[PDB]
Amino acid sequence: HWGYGKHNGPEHWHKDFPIAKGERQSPVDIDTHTAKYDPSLKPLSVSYDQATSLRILNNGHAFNVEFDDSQDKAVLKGGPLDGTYRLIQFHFHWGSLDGQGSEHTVDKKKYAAELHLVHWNTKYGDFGKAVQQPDGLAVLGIFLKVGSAKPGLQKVVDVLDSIKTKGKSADFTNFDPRGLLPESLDYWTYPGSLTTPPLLECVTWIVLKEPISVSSEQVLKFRKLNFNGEGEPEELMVDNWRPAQPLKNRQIKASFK
Ligand SMILES: NS(=O)(=O)c1ccc2o/c(=N/O)[nH]c2c1
Ligand SMILES: NS(=O)(=O)c1ccc2o/c(=N\O)[nH]c2c1
Ligand SMILES: [Zn+2]
Repeated sequence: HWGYGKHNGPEHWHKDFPIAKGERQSPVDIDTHTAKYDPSLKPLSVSYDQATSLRILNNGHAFNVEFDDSQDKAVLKGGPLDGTYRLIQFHFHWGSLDGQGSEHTVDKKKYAAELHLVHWNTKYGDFGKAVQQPDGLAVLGIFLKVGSAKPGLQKVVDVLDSIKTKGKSADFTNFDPRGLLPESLDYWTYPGSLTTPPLLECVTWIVLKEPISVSSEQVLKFRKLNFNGEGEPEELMVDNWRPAQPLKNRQIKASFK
């Protein structure tokens, strides 16, 4: 149903998901001069050493690398967060051209892609309950710029041939998501939403200041994926990003000055 085309894209989503016009929608433009440094924000705690990746799935909108979230194996804590959030999956949003693709923007600048490491608050028991709560999710967002290759990403790139079309999945064990992080964990944070339907307003967004660099060949391989299923007309999976939404009554906070 919904997607990213002329006839089903972000400007249409509000007709089935009226919260698309809500008070805390994501993504947003991060105006760096307007964000407020909050010296009481704690450093992020990323504990991924016990992460257990399971599978990679083309869901028709992006690809998801899924993790075992039945125990506290890969968790995000600290920063603006209270409690413990478990990593359930990561995915990306990217463009058809290197000058677009990210969901968040920084002083209106678009990056080539954006990584979302999705975590849910363990006090709610399961991801489906968590998305119903204003503090249910924490998504760690990391920008990708085109330049040198990111070695930690290559294993992802290399399996994409096996999940070209919607509904395909492949075993994807022993992937270490720590290899996708930049050096610095300086971040901006604001309350927001899922950036795809159902657009639920359940996300504490934590967007890293420092982008990672990926090579032109790496992002080109993202762009060879397909939104369609096998045996349907080929539509390249590109430009699967929602544009920046109004900030409304929200202040973006920075962990760094
Ligand atoms: N984007 S949305 O509100 O879920 C949307 C927009 C246009 C649509 O056309 C449809 N017939 O296949 N479904 C649909 C959903
Ligand atoms: N793109 S996003 O805001 O990180 C995100 C994260 C988890 C999600 O689950 C979804 N369907 O149940 N959509 C979705 C978007
Ligand atoms: Zn996302």
